Amino acid sequence: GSSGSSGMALSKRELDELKPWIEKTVKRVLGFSEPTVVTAALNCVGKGMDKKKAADHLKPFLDDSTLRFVDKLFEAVEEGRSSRHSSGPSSG
Repeated sequence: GSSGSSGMALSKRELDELKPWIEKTVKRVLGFSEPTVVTAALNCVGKGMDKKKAADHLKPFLDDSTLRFVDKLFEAVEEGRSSRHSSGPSSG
């Protein structure tokens, strides 16, 4: 099935794929794209942060475009990544 919210955390490479996936989105969400936001996002998902927490981190970077944004971000992890780590259970 699926997992909850404990603290998955993505690796340098794992997020690397999101970098180009968030840099483009942030532009569609705001229409101009902000550099300070792209990072504030990569960190959130990378730190297993929660919509509640992440938002606060994207507040000063989006504020009006936080909840709406973070929403697509949290769902991006499964969008940009899609699949890769399944065959071989090893949580550490």
